[PDB]
Amino acid sequence: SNATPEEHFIETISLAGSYKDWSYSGQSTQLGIEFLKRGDKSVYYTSNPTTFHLDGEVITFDNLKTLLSLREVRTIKVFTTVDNINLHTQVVDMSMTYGQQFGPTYLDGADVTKIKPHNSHEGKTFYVLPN
Ligand SMILES: [Cl-]
Ligand SMILES: [Cl-]
Repeated sequence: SNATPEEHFIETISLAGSYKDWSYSGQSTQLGIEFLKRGDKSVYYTSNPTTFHLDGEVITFDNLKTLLSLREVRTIKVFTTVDNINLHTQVVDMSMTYGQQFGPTYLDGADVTKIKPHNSHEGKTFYVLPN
């Protein structure tokens, strides 16, 4: 029987080994076939009928393609300080500026309010206003 667009998408990805920055798995689990993985996220599919699942929710095929192409939300860890005495280990969303997450932010005196976090910032100390 001729592949549906959903089945064709799965089969093509299973042969190529990935879809953009998602890795093909193919592992059979209680949640269905582990289809695509990116960081801590796994898309599954069940059969009869072909149904996609992410984070305990059924997602349609059109909505899956949108979600797969969204930029991955990545994080780094930094220290924040209000005083250069007391440092707090803080997770940073790499999709947002320092300013969006912390308010006005300096790194060794340089204003990084408008800057996006980068890997090279991991473990650095940022000076912020008190909350
Ligand atoms: Cl799930
Ligand atoms: Cl930037």
